Amino acid sequence: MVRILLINSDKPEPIQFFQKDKETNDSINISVITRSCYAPLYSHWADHVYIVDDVTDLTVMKSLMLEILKVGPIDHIVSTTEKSILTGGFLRSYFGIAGPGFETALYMTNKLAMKTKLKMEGIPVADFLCVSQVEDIPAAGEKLGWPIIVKPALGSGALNTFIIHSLDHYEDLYSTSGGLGELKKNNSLMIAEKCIEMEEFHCDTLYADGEILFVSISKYTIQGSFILSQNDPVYAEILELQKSVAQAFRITDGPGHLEIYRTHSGELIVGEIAMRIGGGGISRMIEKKFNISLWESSLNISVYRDPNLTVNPIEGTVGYFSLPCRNGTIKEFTPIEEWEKLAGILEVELLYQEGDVVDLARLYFCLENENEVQHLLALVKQTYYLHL
Amino acid sequence: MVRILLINSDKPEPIQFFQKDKETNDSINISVITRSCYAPLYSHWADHVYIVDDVTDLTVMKSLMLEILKVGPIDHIVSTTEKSILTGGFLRSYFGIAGPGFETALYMTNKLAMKTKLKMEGIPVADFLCVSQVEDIPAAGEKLGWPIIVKPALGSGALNTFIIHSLDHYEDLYSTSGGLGELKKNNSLMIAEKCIEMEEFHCDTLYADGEILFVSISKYTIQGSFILSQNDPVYAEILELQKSVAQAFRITDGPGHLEIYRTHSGELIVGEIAMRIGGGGISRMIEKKFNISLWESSLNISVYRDPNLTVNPIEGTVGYFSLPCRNGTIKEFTPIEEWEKLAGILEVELLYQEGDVVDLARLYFCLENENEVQHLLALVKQTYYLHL
Repeated sequence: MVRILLINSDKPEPIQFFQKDKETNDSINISVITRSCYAPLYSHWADHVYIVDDVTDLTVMKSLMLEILKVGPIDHIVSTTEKSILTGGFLRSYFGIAGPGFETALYMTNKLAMKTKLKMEGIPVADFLCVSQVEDIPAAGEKLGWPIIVKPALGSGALNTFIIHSLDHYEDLYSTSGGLGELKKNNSLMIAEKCIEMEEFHCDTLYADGEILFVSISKYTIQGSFILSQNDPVYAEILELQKSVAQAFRITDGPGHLEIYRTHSGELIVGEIAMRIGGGGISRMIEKKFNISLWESSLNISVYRDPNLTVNPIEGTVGYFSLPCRNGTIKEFTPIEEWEKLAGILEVELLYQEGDVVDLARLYFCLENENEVQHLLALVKQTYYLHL
Repeated sequence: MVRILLINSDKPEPIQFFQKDKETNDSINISVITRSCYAPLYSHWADHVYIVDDVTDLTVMKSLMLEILKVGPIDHIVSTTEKSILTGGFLRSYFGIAGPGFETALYMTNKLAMKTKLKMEGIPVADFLCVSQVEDIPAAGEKLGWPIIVKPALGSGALNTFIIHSLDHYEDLYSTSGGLGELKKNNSLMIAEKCIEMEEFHCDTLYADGEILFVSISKYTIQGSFILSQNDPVYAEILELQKSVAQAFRITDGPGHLEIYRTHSGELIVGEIAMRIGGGGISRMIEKKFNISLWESSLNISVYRDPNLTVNPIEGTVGYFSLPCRNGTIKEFTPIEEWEKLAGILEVELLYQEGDVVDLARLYFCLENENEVQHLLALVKQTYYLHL
């Protein structure tokens, strides 16, 4: 019997994969670790469902894992959420299960451990400070200069990232409730650096047995990005940087998302890496360009199966644009017909409909050259509107 | 300001080291994590003493470490106890502190992860089963043959180690109270192996920057050990086995204690390894033979100082014997003079005297050959007696 431990939230992709897998294979046993609000998503098909409110708590996870092992051993641990990456790596190493280990997972979660390893190896990285207190921000803000970026060392700073321009900006974020979000609680590690933004790139990879099965290098542009060519001058430089990070972090199997920055000097520094599949349109941008399924392939790797990576690339420069979505009662936005009129657009993906209480949509395109992209951005930027 | 986090119990060596270091250096800041019963050992000289009930609990240690960092950053973490090895490695990796990492420390604590890593590399290891329940013992006991050894996978399982000869031996350990120790709770991962009487050796090493500064290979036997010669036939293979284990576990800095078993076939298999200095007489046995201090040197390594381990070897085969100690009212034992009469003996170290409420003593010798040892061993049992 193949016992698989799945640590997922509400992401439908791994749910559909293992649900369809159980239907076609009697040997498949699915154990699920998820939140209480996600339990009905697994209750009717999964063999075992364990409810956990906080997956980050390694102590509770170890205790739970022991109880799970009593039912039977685990052959594979599948971590499809960001909060489960470090936990997944911890469980694999501690209980002798094949897959990405703790330290490898630690480098793709803890920015402090990530930046520390890269600086020791020779991989160029932006400076940083360890921040244990919001009261240490003025001290940190003066050491490298204002303004600053303050974000949690673990995970990504979704609603926990703040830009502080001055001391009196901080002291009023300190005074307002809650101007510093959950950071004021001082229960989590933080990292801080001066807001340095230039040209940004991102490299999305798929590893197996230490080798790259697939790699796509794109460039960020309302936001968006577009996939670069292998013949692009910067492609070779980013790819070798990907090689360096992979060797340093000992990457062997799984997905990867590495963000690269280019200084005005032209130096390439490493921003952040993750064991995730590219968020938003990135996953779907790749699927249109190469006609391969990142989810289907990576999940096959996670359970030690042969991934069906048959790369059939379409010609031209493929990318996507995302449209911001403000909270409230959606009254009217740009019609689908108005987008599809624009030449080069492949698909328009709405996330909301007319008359909803709340990206709003994603525009996937296919152009022949990169010059058009900055032109297309202007037209999209032009005809987009959201009234609520 | 050199901030050092010391995680120690009641071992006097690191206490004496950092207490004298603080007296001769005011820049030295000592933070201590220990149990409440060990607090007076640090309260009068250490800068900060933090009381902790369970050092193994990684979640509460992470939370505590954050509070410690608020006082100030940490330059070095010194873990001198067995329960602190994995915790220390976790804290170093998670908080970007130089020293032995999580996985490295995990391989010298978790026998399951140890045995798994060694098997993947090709390094010979005795067979084993994962035991999640004491009720799973009869299944494991029938699978490998009786008798078997059951001990916790984490730590060294002091007084949580049991020899089980039959199924009904298990059922009487199960029915009695205390007979199966703390294992009956089924709250910790356990390991199982056939109890096979074999020759065992132990290799004590000291690492720095991935290189061996010192290495000593000895042989186990009333207990004892004696240091082997570099020209000993088995010395080169055990040393080469040490290289393999170190490479697999990526050992860079700190002490090491590797136990090796030799089968009737003459095969050398890896028993156990630990990030520790050899227990009992081992440290002083080496100290008499090589005139080097494992404690003084390793502690210097832990705080990134140069140890000048200048080996001045005395001639002859040096070793020690330890004498068992029964609980009760000690009335009379073998006098020191009777020991000192025996030619070849270097020092007699008693731990108890006549009229105490409770190893009993350690006899360090210096002989020319291994044959002498078994002559001396015969002599010790002969002239040994303990009445209470």
